[PDB]
Amino acid sequence: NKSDAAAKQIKKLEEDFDGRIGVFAIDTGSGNTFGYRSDERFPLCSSFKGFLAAAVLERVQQKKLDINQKVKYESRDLEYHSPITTKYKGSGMTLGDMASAALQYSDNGATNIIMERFLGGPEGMTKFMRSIGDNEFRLDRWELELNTAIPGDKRDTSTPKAVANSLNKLALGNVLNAKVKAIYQNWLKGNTTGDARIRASVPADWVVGDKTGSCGAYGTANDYAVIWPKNRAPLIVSIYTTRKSKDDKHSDKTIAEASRIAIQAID
Ligand SMILES: *[B@@]1([O])OC2=C([C][C]1[N]C(=O)[C][C])[C]=[C][C]=C2C([O])=O
Repeated sequence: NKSDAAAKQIKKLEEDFDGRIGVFAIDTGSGNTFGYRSDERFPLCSSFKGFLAAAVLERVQQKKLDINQKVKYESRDLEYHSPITTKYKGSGMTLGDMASAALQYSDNGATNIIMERFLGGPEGMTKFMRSIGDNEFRLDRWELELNTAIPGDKRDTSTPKAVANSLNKLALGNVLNAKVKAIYQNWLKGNTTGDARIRASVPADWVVGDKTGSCGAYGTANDYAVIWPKNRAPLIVSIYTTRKSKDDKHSDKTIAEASRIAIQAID
């Protein structure tokens, strides 16, 4: 009933912006789910940075890494959109700070440094996801080549459902112990790039942790979030979009409205 209405609403949204909208949402209190194109492939863009952060914390918890160890990169040619790492280039940053910058500011320098030094590159990132039982995710390339988002290209893609299920496992499940999971949640809650996406779709007094992606091409953008409503079990929302042409720009408002629709479908 409410599921079918919601589907018609997304379908009309995606025709209105001349693109493709992928949705998966989970109410963890009731078990209700809503899906639209949830098994189709969408570019990850920066959204996998949220998982990269979790992988770091997994290593830290195993004591293979110290959250406080210094990461130096004084000679590096910092990638475009390294807002945080560019400021600390001279002094270095703790591992914890680098990982949270990758997440909360989508810092590309942080991303590539962490993947080259600690995660074993895209293949290692992919292995981490396989290890939690995510079979859809694949990371093939580095920043910034991974943001191309060419129609038909399966590199650097996942599906809305797998993204949602993965976030649930990492943010709410048992891959990270109690202490390290709490850090992960606070990193997600401090994301800075998501104000006009899922955050814009819920009451202001709900607590949200999210991670956005913006490929900068093919109108390709996304957002996934854990949402703690007041006095009630958490929700998980995964929103992915692509557009037909290279020069097409992404639509924050579309993402926010798809969010609104998904949330309605599962409440
Ligand atoms: B990304 O996907 O996320 C992000 C960036 C960097 C990444 N995209 C690019 O580097 C393309 C130029 C920059 C601003 C915002 C975002 C975001 O929404 O995550």
